[PDB]
Amino acid sequence: PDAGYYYHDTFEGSVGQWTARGPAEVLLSGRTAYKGSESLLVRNRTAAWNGAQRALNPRTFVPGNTYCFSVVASFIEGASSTTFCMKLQYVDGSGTQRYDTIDMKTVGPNQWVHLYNPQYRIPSDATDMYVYVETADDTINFYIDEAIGAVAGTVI
Ligand SMILES: [Ca+2]
Repeated sequence: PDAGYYYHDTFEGSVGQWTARGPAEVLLSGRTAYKGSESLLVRNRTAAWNGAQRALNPRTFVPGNTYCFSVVASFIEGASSTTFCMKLQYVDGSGTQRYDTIDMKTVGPNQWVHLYNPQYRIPSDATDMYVYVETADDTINFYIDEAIGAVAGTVI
């Protein structure tokens, strides 16, 4: 736990547990950043659902519990505006993969937007969990920074 944070990805010389969702690719970039000098670039998307993801440990993010999730995202080109969605990917009690929305924000180019939900409740039957970031309907390259999973209510 922490200053309440369970995880806090700054992107300074490390990707942390972040990986690509779909056939995309994620890597550190110094072209833009919200804090420090780097951020996580997400590119090679061929469908809007592609993006950046991180597995969530059920020992720490108990299903049925409420938690805080936060991230800042931006893009520079490829669209005139986009809708960033921060989400939870999981498998339910029936063995079916579900996608639940944690937060979503629409923004134009060259502008950091804050994806944030201090009170997100994880469905009680969830297993094999992943928090992910995508855009709703484009395949633009985008950047994320300051990725945080924390205690319900944490002010970010
Ligand atoms: Ca950074």
